[PDB]
Amino acid sequence: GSHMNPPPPETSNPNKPKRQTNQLQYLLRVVLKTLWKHQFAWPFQQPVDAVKLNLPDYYKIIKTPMDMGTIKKRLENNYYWNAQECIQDFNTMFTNCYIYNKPGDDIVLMAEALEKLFLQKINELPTEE
Ligand SMILES: Nc1cc(I)ccn1
Ligand SMILES: Nc1cc(I)ccn1
Repeated sequence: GSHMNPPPPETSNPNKPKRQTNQLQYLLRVVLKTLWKHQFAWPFQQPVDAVKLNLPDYYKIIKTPMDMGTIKKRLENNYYWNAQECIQDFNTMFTNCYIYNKPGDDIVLMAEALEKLFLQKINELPTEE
């Protein structure tokens, strides 16, 4: 990709301790699966390419970028220790959208639809065993 986009968030690091939990399995098999296939997922399936979108200020404003493509890699490549780390990544993705964009912009309506599904699924996050 372009030198004018930042490196994507970390998805590989052997020094970071890893664990499978039943909650992380739910986040991959239920939460990410549900959001990824949504009609409104596509803007969120990869990092924001600020060059291609002609948003040169995007990474001046958004200093903690996150997207579902990164989360999918982190879940599939066992990057997390716990569910809270992954829930935080989803919440960062939504708040980036809401901070950068005007309320009622199409992408905001798209993010809000995904966030409503997300909340319903996370309220049913299973008890950790
Ligand atoms: N190509 C695109 C377009 C949007 I809006 C968001 C992400 N990627
Ligand atoms: N100078 C710039 C930077 C970006 I990122 C996109 C367009 N023009």
